[PDB]
Amino acid sequence: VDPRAKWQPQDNDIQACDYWRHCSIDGNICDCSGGSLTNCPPGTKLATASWVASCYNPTDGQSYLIAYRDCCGYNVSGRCPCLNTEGELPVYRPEFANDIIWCFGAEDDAMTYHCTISPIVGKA
Repeated sequence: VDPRAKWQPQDNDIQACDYWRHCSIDGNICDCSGGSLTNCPPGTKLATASWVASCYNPTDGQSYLIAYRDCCGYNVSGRCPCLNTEGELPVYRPEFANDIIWCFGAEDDAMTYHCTISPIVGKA
């Protein structure tokens, strides 16, 4: 609803695109395909790389630094797709660029995009 409106995080449903940690998610939530909010689904490869974002936790009024690591080596799940860009910068500032495939580091050289986790990597 109003794709152009200010972002408004919630903290009650991790499979929804307005869940507070997915502020900078691009792709699909791992929770919808066998993974978890922070673990990869069976069979996929955990990347070492990621893009970061600092997202507001409406519940505690704090901000944490989210490391969007991709689970790879699989075709896109197709379930629960999102594209949030809270503070996303251009490609020439990768640490904060979300169109890049952050699969670097996955075992076996997996570079195909399956889903993305939203683990907290630290405040603020």
